[PDB]
Amino acid sequence: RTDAPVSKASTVTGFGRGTNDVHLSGMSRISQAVLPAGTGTDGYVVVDATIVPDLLPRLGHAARIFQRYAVETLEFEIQPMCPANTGGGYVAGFLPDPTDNDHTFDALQATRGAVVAKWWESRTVRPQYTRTLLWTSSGKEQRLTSPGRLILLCVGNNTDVVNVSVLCRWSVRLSVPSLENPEETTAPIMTQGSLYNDSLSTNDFKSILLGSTPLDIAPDGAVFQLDRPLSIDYSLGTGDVDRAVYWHLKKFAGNAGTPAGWFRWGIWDNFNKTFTDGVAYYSDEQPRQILLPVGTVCTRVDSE
Amino acid sequence: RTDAPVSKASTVTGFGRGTNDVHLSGMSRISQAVLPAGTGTDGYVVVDATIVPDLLPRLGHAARIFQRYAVETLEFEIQPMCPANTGGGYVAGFLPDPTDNDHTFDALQATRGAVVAKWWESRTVRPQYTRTLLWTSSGKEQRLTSPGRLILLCVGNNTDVVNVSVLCRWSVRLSVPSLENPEETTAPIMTQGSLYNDSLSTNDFKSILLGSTPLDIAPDGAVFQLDRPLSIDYSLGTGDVDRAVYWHLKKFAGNAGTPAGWFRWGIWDNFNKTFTDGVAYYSDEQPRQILLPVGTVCTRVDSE
Amino acid sequence: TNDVHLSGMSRISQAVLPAGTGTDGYVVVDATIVPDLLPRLGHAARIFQRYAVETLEFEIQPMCPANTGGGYVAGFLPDPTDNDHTFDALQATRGAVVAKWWESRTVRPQYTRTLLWTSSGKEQRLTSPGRLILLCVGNNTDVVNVSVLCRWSVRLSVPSLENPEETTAPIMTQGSLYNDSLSTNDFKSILLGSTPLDIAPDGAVFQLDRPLSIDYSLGTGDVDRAVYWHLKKFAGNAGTPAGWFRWGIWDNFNKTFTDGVAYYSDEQPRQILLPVGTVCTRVDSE
Amino acid sequence: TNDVHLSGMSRISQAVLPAGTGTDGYVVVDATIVPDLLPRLGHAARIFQRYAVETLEFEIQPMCPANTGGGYVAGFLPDPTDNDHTFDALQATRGAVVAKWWESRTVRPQYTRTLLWTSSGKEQRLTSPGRLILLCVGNNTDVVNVSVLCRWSVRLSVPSLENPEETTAPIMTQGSLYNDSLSTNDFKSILLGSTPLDIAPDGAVFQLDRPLSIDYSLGTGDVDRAVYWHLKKFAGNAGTPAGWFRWGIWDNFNKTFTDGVAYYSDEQPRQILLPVGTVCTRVDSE
Ligand SMILES: [Ca+2]
Ligand SMILES: [Ca+2]
Ligand SMILES: [Ca+2]
Ligand SMILES: [Ca+2]
Repeated sequence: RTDAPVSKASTVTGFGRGTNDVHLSGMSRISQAVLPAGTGTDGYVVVDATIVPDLLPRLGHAARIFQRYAVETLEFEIQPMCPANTGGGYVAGFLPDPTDNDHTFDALQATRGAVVAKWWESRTVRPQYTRTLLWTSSGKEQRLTSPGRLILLCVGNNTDVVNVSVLCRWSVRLSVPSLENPEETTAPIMTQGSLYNDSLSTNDFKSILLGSTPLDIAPDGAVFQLDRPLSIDYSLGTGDVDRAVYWHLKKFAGNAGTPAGWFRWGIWDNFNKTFTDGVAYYSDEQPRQILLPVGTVCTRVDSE
Repeated sequence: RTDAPVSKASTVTGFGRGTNDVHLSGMSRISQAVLPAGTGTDGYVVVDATIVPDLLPRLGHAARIFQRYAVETLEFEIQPMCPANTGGGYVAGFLPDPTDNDHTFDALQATRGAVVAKWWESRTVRPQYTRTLLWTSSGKEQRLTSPGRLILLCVGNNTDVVNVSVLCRWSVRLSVPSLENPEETTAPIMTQGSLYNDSLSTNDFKSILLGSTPLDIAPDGAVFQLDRPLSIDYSLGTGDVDRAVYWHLKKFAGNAGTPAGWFRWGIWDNFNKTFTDGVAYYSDEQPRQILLPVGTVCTRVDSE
Repeated sequence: TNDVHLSGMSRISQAVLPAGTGTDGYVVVDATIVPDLLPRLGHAARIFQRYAVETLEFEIQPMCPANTGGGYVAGFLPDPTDNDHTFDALQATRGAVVAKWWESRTVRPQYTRTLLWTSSGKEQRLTSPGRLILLCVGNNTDVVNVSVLCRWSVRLSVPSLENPEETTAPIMTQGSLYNDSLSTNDFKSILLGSTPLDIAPDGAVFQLDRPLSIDYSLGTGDVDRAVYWHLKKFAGNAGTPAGWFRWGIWDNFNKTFTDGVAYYSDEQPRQILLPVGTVCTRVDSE
Repeated sequence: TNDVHLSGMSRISQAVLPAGTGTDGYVVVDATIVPDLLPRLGHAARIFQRYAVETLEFEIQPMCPANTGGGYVAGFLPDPTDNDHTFDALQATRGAVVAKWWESRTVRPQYTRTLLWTSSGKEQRLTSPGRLILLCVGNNTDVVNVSVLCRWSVRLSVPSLENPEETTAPIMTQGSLYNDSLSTNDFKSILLGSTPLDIAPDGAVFQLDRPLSIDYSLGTGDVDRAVYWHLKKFAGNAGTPAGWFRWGIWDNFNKTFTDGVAYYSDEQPRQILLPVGTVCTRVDSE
């Protein structure tokens, strides 16, 4: 027998008490290449993979529920498929800084774990990694969301086709409970090539021009966004030179003739999840202009 | 000292040995309503939520890595916010069949756990559930992907605005290791209202017409797909009656005047992730036609 | 007891992937596991309605020269419903293996181990424990003639006589058929995106669970609409390895196909005819 | 030792959400936790560069009549970077609470507990342990004047003198500014989707990390382009509760704003001016 109050009180009991930790692990292919005989000149950077949960598929999904993750174990396997008579050499190693962009044989052998071997032999690279707790959501500083990157370079000239596959065996612990939308979980990518407005087409441009191993082998229909604005020289149609400012790109698949592919600029309307295309570039007697400089950061924004 | 073979052998060691089980749990709001005074007539089905990992947000993400899940514990809390002088009553209960569509007070009280209470009191519904292992990927039979659904009905007429919130406290074990794309993890939805071709507009139609509590409170820009084809009567433009066949819809948000909203038919191009709109419906002296019958299953296909 | 245990080793399937064809990802066998596919068990199943899997292993068995230098990934996906052939999906499964084309390997899956039906039905999670997919991981240098063997043991439960056209696995489309992809009388099998359909022999007949609408004309500038439920496979060759499908009428009594009406395209609006996830049972006898 | 421990209880913020305004989801306080926001700690932080959090709890404290019958959800999100105010996001955090508007509650978060900086910097995961968001869960019947209190203890490490305009939390845009949303001289604050900006007082000045391009004309039918880096908040009222922003020039020496050029729209192609994730620091003194 209790009295009738003005208002009863809340009985929302179990709240805010979600599962906290998960250890989780597996083995994931982190890249695959195929090199035709002539290609594979000394030093050709066959692979460069920045490690982030997202790259390890199974992990990538779990990481959308917690805010931190910390690496407990990593190894990579190299496992090219090729017969004994191939006379080329590779060198792999895990660079513990995810920002480091200089890929030389010399800079890998320097890394702990680094391996060197003729194409017909497999190899295991037991690297050195942070084992501290990084973040699952991408951020401004990369040093905090990734433990480093795995690169593999050619060492001689392959006599024949090389079918390399590079597997990463991982185990990791997810620390903090939270809900992270799949847009923010993507890894940022730095260009290593200047985009001139003399090197253009009316509505697109080459992906090899940007000089980035990820953006080169990036998939189709894939909407990106940039930190730096893109300057498009358009016209009213009186011979008039006007100026347009777009922030977003769209990847189109490449060719056997054009290894890397295209990139159509435009507008990524996020409220409605759609992608408009960008205005007709006005070819003109306009002074030469770098529209996007070396080091432009491109972060994937569309639904994954 | 080993000899040089024709081909060395594979050294892909740790493969196919991923993490297998995860227990995981939390508490999630499963719906929220607000009922203005007049609304809330006896029996008004205020809530009807089919339970699936996806509905429990944190869980929904983990479920994309395993193939089965099995429920270890469930309770729901009811927790309306309203002051003591509101004189209306509700009745909640968890229907252990996810297909059961008859929502009567009588059919809830029948369920184990079911509760009855005036709006100003909170309640906990400790239900009966399968505790067997269901599947995370949606399938043809629903009985196998969901343990049932939680419905809440009005019991009198609310004198005042009712702000109910319904929280589900869950704990579940994910059984089987695998990678499931977010398109297949969505829950299917059955319409409970016939769509006549007399009740139409040139390019859209009402969402209340379908008579489905989910499709009514479904979000904006949300592309669906159907099991049954949709028959659109179009024209060549000579007074000609031609026939068109579309499989896909698009949700547009609703009004204070139109509670539920619109639905624009069309084409969901999945290769490229885009949505074209459907042709101008030809209004004509055409015999009355049910385009989509009661019980049409609508499964969400766009990126989540 | 009334239950019958049966065990054996049997070839699930055999592909030849010729020289140079095939590239990372190329699905070289995609086999939905049901007793019909397992030869000796095939006949045992025709007798009872229900089977349950006791043991399952696949032994991969590829045949090529030692210098072949390609590669494959194999594994067993437990969801006969899951329709995702990517490497990533496979590498996620238990059992999964990777090797060079000259190396046999044994995949050791995990499977339902519960009581399933012999004859096909709506929900195919009760007809099958899963499916095995084997993919290319590189480009194969040589002709490889891969023969995937399955060692199996099972328990068969209630005696029955089973119609053999019913025992077969339903095949699902992976790609949409658009109206603007139809030729006058046929279309390319590859459009449907399905390896089992692409490799189904010449003259296979399939029933669809969704209507195939064919716009046609009398030749008066007048567009009319027809409906069809059956396809006939016309074999693929070097020029068109996927082959072709003609729509038409399957007569179930006489077991004969009659080709349907010609497609007439006349300024029609864009249309989806056969959405992805269209189900295609083999109805013709084998 | 050189390190200084300091503890107190302080009001993080105070909102009034008036009668009938506010609906499930409506963010009523979104406060990025940095020492400036915590009053007494505010001054302590101006002296050292580095602080570390020892204890943190927020006590919610809403004030209304007992018959108010709305509701709120509160919680503390550990990622100053994470920009997601939904209930689902909050309910996922540790500490999270729910109550009727007349009930105080105490959120008990989990936080970084590591060594952070006092002055703002590029990566704001080193300036803050996270942010607290409190949302509506129903429609509030009455005026509620919620005052959220924080009991805190901290360790301050290296002595320093700190510029107070630098100590402030950067605010991030949640919505894009489109060119076709500009008025001649201003635009509506609500377009940027940010509660802290929407409630920033009249006359607040903000610097952007991205250029605001303004197309203008001389009045000859000739379109020209200007660039601006500063905004001034013009206070919101009942008709436009979010208020408005004028672009222009902030003079950092004289601490004065000069309004910029008028926007001229003349058959321009669709453009994104300020994409979502544009960063907006408070530069004007307080
Ligand atoms: Ca985060
Ligand atoms: Ca599945
Ligand atoms: Ca049977
Ligand atoms: Ca400082």
